[PDB]
Amino acid sequence: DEANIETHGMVPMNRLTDDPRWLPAMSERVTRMVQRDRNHPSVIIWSLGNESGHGANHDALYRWIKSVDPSRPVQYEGGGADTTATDIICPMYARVDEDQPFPAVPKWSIKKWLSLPGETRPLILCEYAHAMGNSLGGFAKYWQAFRQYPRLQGGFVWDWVDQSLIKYDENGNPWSAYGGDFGDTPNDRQFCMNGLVFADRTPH
Amino acid sequence: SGIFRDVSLLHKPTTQISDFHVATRFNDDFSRAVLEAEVQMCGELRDYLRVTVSLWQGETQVASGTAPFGGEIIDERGGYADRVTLRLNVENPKLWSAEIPNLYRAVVELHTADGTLIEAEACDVGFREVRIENGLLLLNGKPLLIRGVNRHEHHPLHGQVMDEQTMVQDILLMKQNNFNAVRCSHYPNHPLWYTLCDRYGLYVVDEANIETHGMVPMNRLTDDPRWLPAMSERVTRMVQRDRNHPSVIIWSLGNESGHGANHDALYRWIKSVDPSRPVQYEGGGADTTATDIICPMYARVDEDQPFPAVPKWSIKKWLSLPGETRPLILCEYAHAMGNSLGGFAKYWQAFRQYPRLQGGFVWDWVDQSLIKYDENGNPWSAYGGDFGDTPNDRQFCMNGLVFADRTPH
Ligand code: NA
Ligand code: NA
Ligand code: NA
Ligand code: NA
Repeated sequence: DEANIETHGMVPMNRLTDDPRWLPAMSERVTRMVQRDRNHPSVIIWSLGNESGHGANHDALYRWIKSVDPSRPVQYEGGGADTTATDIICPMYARVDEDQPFPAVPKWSIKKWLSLPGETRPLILCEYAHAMGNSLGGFAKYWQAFRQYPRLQGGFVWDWVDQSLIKYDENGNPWSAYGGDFGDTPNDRQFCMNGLVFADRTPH
Repeated sequence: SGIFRDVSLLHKPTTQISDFHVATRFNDDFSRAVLEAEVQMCGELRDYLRVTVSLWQGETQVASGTAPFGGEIIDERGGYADRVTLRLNVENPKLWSAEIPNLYRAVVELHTADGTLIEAEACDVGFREVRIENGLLLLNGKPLLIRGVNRHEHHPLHGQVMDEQTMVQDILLMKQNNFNAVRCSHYPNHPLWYTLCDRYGLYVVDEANIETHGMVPMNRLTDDPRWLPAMSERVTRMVQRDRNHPSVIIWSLGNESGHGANHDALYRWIKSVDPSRPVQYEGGGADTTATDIICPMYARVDEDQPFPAVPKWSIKKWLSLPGETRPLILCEYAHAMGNSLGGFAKYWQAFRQYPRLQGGFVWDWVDQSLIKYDENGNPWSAYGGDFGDTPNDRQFCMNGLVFADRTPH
């Protein structure tokens, strides 16, 4: 269960989440979610949101949840996937064997990440195996590693269904549309279609 | 068998230096060190006796301390009237490593207040700190990458007798071939080897002479209290002899002797006595309570070998097993028997990629072949069974990176 907080277009990403003036607004996004959903057995883990860097607001909220509901781990991937605001190493698109050593927020190979000095948490990818189009190449490599390494406990494929929308041609027939097809600009074209199934649920 | 190492006579005074230990501790950035030397005497105590410990950098004395005998109070019955500890401050010390084997000379003088020397003892001192922190083996605060090899004391003509020439040849070839460490497989070596490793610069794993591989199960003796005494001497006497060598960075409890409670007791004895070096031991699964470093033999890079009780996990996976945090350095890997070393690059790639994979010791340096002569007087390389020995394990003794005569494979 994840809080409705994403500030991906900010520069740097944590501009708002490190800002106390934004603490109240963020706080309601997390607290009201917990108050509403805390009795559902299916929710096993709380998430602080997505792609909003790592800011002090996050640390505050992570502690708030730990305090009010000790029954579920709290995870958050911003700021490098392994910050003080996450009980689980939960990267997005980290590779099996290959490191992607970006400055500040590297994406280590998952096998290596578990054993960096001092690291002891479990690792479950919050997003992996980007299913956009003709994709999922190398999926088996992830599964082989999840099964061999105890602390590699899986992940969440990105993602279930294509975000295509139906439009009608001059003759009224339907067709699958994406970014920019409504006159929207700027837009990100087909990047909105990354699922394992088409928008009508037919499988890819 | 036989008298295979030197025999000497040593004449000491009745009032003498009977032991001395040199320790070097540092500040946070190694810019300052304290050299502490505990000195013990045998003989008649006299108020006029003194001990001076002097530290030299080449022909320059850099520090010194002098004191009468008489240790600090240690318990309800007092202190050691027959010991003294000297503490020397050393600024900006030149640090020892296998890359730059900087050494100083410590001279320990037993003398009188008024200047007469009774006797002196001495050692080369390498200022270096060995510690494990956060899961990494650090030397002077930096994590090591062990390019090691296991080396037995073997000569095709002389058997197990070692000589300076051969030892020097081996160190030169090792260094020339980018090795930076050696494991004394599997017993303390001839004394001179330590002095050469200190001076030429190689990291050394000093191993006690205990191997009980042939017992069933392997720890039958090492788990038995009745053998604790014999075992203990093998470890304690090694430490007593080699503790002041800077090249020695890690102590090992022996080899292929399973994991017995005797190991645990001895591990703790070393940790108490010499907190300056980690203790390792591979027996019983390579990651027991008797080892500070996970130190498997022949574990593979990516492939698991899930043997009951004593599995050999892929080294990458071993590191991250639930609750594991230790560094991993293979005590033996890359079995160099005949046409071998296939897959060697796979190891290196892993070691470079994973901080906690800090290298290993190849098995092994030199082929244990022996020279024989045919009807004509022409020599040839012999192996097990070639001396009428049986049962025997044939060519199992030739696993080196070099032939017995030091020619490379
Ligand atoms: Na797993
Ligand atoms: Na997308
Ligand atoms: Na490494
Ligand atoms: Na052998």
